[PDB]
Amino acid sequence: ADVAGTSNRDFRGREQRLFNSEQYNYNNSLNGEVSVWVYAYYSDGSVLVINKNSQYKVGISETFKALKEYRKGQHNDSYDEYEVNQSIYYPNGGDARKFHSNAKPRAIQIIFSPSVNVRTIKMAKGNAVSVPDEYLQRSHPWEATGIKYRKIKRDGEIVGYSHYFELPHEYNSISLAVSGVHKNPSSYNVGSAHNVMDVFQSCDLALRFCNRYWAELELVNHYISPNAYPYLDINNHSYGVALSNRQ
Amino acid sequence: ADVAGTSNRDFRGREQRLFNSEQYNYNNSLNGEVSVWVYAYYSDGSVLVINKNSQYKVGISETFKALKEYRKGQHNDSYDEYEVNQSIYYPNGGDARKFHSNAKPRAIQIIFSPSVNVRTIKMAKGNAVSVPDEYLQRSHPWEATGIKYRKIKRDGEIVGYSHYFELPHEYNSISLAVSGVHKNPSSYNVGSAHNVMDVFQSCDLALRFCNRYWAELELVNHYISPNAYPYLDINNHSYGVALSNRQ
Amino acid sequence: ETFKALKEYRKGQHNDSYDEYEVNQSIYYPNGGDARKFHSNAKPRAIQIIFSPSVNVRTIKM
Amino acid sequence: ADVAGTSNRDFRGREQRLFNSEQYNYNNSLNGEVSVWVYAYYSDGSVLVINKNSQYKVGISETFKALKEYRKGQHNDSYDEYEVNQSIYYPNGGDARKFHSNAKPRAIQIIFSPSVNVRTIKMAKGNAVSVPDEYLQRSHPWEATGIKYRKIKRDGEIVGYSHYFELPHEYNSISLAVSGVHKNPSSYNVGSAHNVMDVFQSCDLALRFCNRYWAELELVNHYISPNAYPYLDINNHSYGVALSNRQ
Ligand SMILES: Nc1nc2c(ncn2[C@@H]2O[C@H](COP(=O)(O)OP(=O)(O)OP(=O)(O)O)[C@@H](O)[C@H]2O)c(=O)[nH]1
Ligand SMILES: Nc1nc2c(ncn2[C@@H]2O[C@H](COP(=O)(O)OP(=O)(O)OP(=O)(O)O)[C@@H](O)[C@H]2O)c(=O)[nH]1
Ligand SMILES: Nc1nc2c(ncn2[C@@H]2O[C@H](COP(=O)(O)OP(=O)(O)OP(=O)(O)O)[C@@H](O)[C@H]2O)c(=O)[nH]1
Ligand SMILES: Nc1ncnc2c1ncn2[C@@H]1O[C@H](COP(=O)(O)OP(=O)(O)OP(=O)(O)O)[C@@H](O)[C@H]1O
Ligand SMILES: Nc1ncnc2c1ncn2[C@@H]1O[C@H](COP(=O)(O)OP(=O)(O)OP(=O)(O)O)[C@@H](O)[C@H]1O
Ligand SMILES: Nc1ncnc2c1ncn2[C@@H]1O[C@H](COP(=O)(O)OP(=O)(O)OP(=O)(O)O)[C@@H](O)[C@H]1O
Ligand SMILES: Nc1ccn([C@@H]2O[C@H](COP(=O)(O)OP(=O)(O)OP(=O)(O)O)[C@@H](O)[C@H]2O)c(=O)n1
Ligand SMILES: Nc1ccn([C@@H]2O[C@H](COP(=O)(O)OP(=O)(O)OP(=O)(O)O)[C@@H](O)[C@H]2O)c(=O)n1
Ligand SMILES: Nc1ccn([C@@H]2O[C@H](COP(=O)(O)OP(=O)(O)OP(=O)(O)O)[C@@H](O)[C@H]2O)c(=O)n1
Ligand SMILES: Nc1ccn([C@@H]2O[C@H](COP(=O)(O)OP(=O)(O)OP(=O)(O)O)[C@@H](O)[C@H]2O)c(=O)n1
Ligand SMILES: [Cl-]
Ligand SMILES: [Cl-]
Ligand SMILES: [Cl-]
Ligand SMILES: [Mg+2]
Ligand SMILES: [Mg+2]
Ligand SMILES: [Mg+2]
Ligand SMILES: [Mg+2]
Repeated sequence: ADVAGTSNRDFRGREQRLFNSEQYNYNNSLNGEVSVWVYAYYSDGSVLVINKNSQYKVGISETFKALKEYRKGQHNDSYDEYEVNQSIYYPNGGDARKFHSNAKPRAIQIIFSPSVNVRTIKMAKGNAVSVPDEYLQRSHPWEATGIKYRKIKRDGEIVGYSHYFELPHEYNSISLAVSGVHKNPSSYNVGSAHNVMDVFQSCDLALRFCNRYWAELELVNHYISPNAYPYLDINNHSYGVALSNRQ
Repeated sequence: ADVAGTSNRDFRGREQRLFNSEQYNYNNSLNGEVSVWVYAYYSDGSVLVINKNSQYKVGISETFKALKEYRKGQHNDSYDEYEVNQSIYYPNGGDARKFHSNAKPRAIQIIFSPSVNVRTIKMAKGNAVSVPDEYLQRSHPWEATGIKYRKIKRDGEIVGYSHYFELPHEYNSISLAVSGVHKNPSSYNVGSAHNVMDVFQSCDLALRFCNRYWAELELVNHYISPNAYPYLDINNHSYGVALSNRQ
Repeated sequence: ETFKALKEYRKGQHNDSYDEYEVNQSIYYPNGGDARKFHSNAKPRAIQIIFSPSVNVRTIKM
Repeated sequence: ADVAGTSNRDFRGREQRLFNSEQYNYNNSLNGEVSVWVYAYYSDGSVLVINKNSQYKVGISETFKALKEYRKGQHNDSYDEYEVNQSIYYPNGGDARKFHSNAKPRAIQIIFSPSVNVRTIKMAKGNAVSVPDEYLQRSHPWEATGIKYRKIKRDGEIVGYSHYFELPHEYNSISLAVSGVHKNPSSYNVGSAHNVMDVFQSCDLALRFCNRYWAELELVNHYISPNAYPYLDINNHSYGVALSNRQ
């Protein structure tokens, strides 16, 4: 046989490159996943991730309360935190024993898979009582925020998209939903009558994951990296695996 | 009057047969329910059922964590079980005090009502971090598993469909979503423009039920049987009520 | 060892100690107890008996 | 065939009688069990049974403390009861908050199986510090109490032997060991050199049982009766199953 790495008959090499390219491109086919992640960062360094993975479209929607830090199996000031919520829902509405709940997110990062079409991204960033823009009557139910998404790149390939906003002020008390649609460069509408029931089934088949990791280090090591997910850390370092035409 | 059970003028008998046939056939009309049940069996003999009942289509989606046994009002090693989850999400990722959580399901049974079309059944059986097939990039978001569904029969009538798989190995750690579409032998597409908003409303109107029963006996006696639901027990015994052309 | 002594006991952790009294009553006589579980996960799933190579196997009794 | 219950060819009847006679006589063979039960009766009506079943010989030995009522999974005044014990071991030796512990047995019944030889029965009924007769130096380590054992009879057959003594006074604070030897009408000594190691093995093979039942009713119903054990209740009623030459 020919010697490795020296000729056009390195079939092991050709197959390796195809294996990777096939994965990149499968993800972008209409048969592929589109995935969204919401990372809620807490002052103690821990991070709640909520991930949803589905065909065609995908999204996450959380209440103010659901985005607050919850330490499984530990004390959470659960009564005081009911009282905190009452004062967040209406000023001077509760009887809490703290000015600022350290369970409130300090920041949110939203990441989409590279199979999303960024122009389809929509965000409903509501107030603490789940209203998008001050009052329902004048609320558009979303903002199209794709222009703000940065490309997470590795080796020159787009491995994901990130929108990050800090919530560092006392008044940054939010509810949050986000949504993106899978790339579809074709003129086959996946929600036209021929395939619409499959999109309805995709709503039932969407897989959800949620967990609080103790530190960004741990998220990078045990959540992002093992699963070949895209990420951007606090030091603006990009994580992910470039696959297209790559060995 | 004619004597009962002796002539074609037993109207009480005719009405009884129609009453039953009407129910079988109503369920199969597009006005009818389609229902799915996920049974998660635990080593202590208890069983979590999640049921969803809706028009047109129906499905259930649960995280790894949500399928774990939770004993309401009793101790659940809640801190250790956070640690268990960390080691299930990534090997050697947690600091638990047990090798195997007895809260992990030992088996799953998926049952559909007889109004499902088995060829529409789709399952997303993911890993513990809610990925269908090892990595998102190469994951088809579902498998069409209808061929594996057994018919639950009573008196010769199909009263439901069952797919059962055990999770007896240490590595059987799953997330799970399943979906089926209601029978529609017509060429009226329920999700075409004339009726699509009704299917969107059906997503909001789907009724959910979940509860942990202490034993299969108790599930059969107090969940399955009172509600005329189909079931298949560990001894391969079929439960349900035959209705078509029956008194 | 008794039935009870072979059951799992987690030193320094919770063991459903009251419910497990009730489990034992139903194991000693069917329908004899008032437990909140069908199967106690504290029951052994298997037993291995090992002897040293200095045993005479023909003397083994169980 | 001959008609049942009318002739000497009722083989079903002959076999039934042999089946029963074989059990009575097997128990009395040297291959058979000898069994002892100690019942400790508490003021709340509950009863601790300790049973031991072995070949050749059998016995039970318990400390003062081990004979005290212990309610599994409930509160037992465990600290105060340490203090009670200190005052029982030496007068005015402890700092308890009660004059009389209701955990002290009110009575003891000792029962042997009908395979015991009553003349071999020996009892060490010690004081609270496990001394048989006031001081070790002058203590015989047992008393041969067989003469006091009453026969528990059913249908004229000896189904067991009972010695019962109440402990109704404040000073009845005891330690207790009892022992009996299996019938051996032969001149083959089971502890002579030919079989002595088998008796040593019988010491390891003796099976023990202990449990606190809530009432004498419950002991009769769920302990004594299901297992064909002999008993004598507070109303002097005999329980057991006659087997010799019986259908
Ligand atoms: N400035 C301000 N914003 C409020 C207040 N209450 C709610 N908000 C919301 O805060 C959102 C903007 O959040 P931020 O960007 O963290 O506040 P900012 O004033 O821009 O401060 P910087 O981002 O740090 O420059 C707006 O969309 C408002 O709807 C308030 O009392 N003052
Ligand atoms: N065999 C194996 N399967 C794994 C492992 N990790 C995850 N799995 C998943 O296990 C799934 C199959 O589960 P099982 O059917 O219970 O395993 P099995 O090897 O077929 O064992 P049996 O079903 O009892 O014959 C596969 O789809 C794998 O994706 C692993 O380390 N070994
Ligand atoms: N009488 C008496 N017996 C004691 C005392 N201390 C220990 N004992 C033991 O109590 C045992 C006898 O118990 P009982 O039969 O309940 O006492 P009793 O005086 O015979 O009273 P009755 O049996 O009700 O007639 C004796 O063997 C003594 O060793 C004590 O202070 N007085
Ligand atoms: N919508 C898209 N989805 C996936 N890949 C894309 C998309 N658009 C361009 N690419 C490819 O991704 C790689 C990077 O292109 P891109 O335009 O992001 O890089 P750039 O010009 O260096 O940076 P930027 O546009 O962010 O300033 C190229 O191979 C490009 O063909
Ligand atoms: N998709 C269906 N939905 C409901 N009923 C059906 C369907 N297909 C067939 N039936 C009816 O159900 C009854 C049983 O038919 P079926 O083919 O399941 O039984 P079978 O041939 O004895 O068993 P099997 O096909 O499982 O080997 C018949 O009345 C049949 O007409
Ligand atoms: N040591 C023994 N073991 C077993 N059975 C015996 C023993 N001695 C006698 N028996 C038998 O038990 C039955 C009852 O005999 P037993 O002498 O106990 O009754 P009794 O004379 O009516 O009453 P008691 O001797 O208690 O005043 C008879 O069949 C007798 O042969
Ligand atoms: N504004 C507040 C806050 C707390 N408490 C009291 O604080 C007690 C315990 O604190 P809690 O808020 O419940 O937190 P933890 O018990 O410490 O932690 P967790 O409840 O999450 O286990 C509660 O009984 C509650 O009555 C109160 O009276 N008023
Ligand atoms: N790997 C572990 C597991 C448990 N614990 C400690 O175990 C204590 C109590 O056990 P827990 O896991 O919380 O279970 P339970 O309290 O018995 O039951 P539950 O919390 O569900 O009421 C907790 O305070 C926790 O700190 C720990 O330190 N490390
Ligand atoms: N069949 C049962 C089982 C439990 N309980 C109640 O459950 C409470 C606490 O559960 P327990 O069985 O005692 O287990 P744990 O306290 O969680 O753990 P452990 O007692 O071993 O520390 C007890 O007070 C008991 O009264 C009950 O009433 N009936
Ligand atoms: N003579 C005594 C008796 C009891 N106590 C105190 O009583 C408290 C609780 O009573 P306890 O004797 O321990 O019984 P319970 O806790 O009610 O039941 P248990 O310990 O068996 O669970 C203990 O902390 C112990 O310090 C004491 O100081 N002095
Ligand atoms: Cl495609
Ligand atoms: Cl219809
Ligand atoms: Cl013999
Ligand atoms: Mg706890
Ligand atoms: Mg609290
Ligand atoms: Mg307890
Ligand atoms: Mg105590």
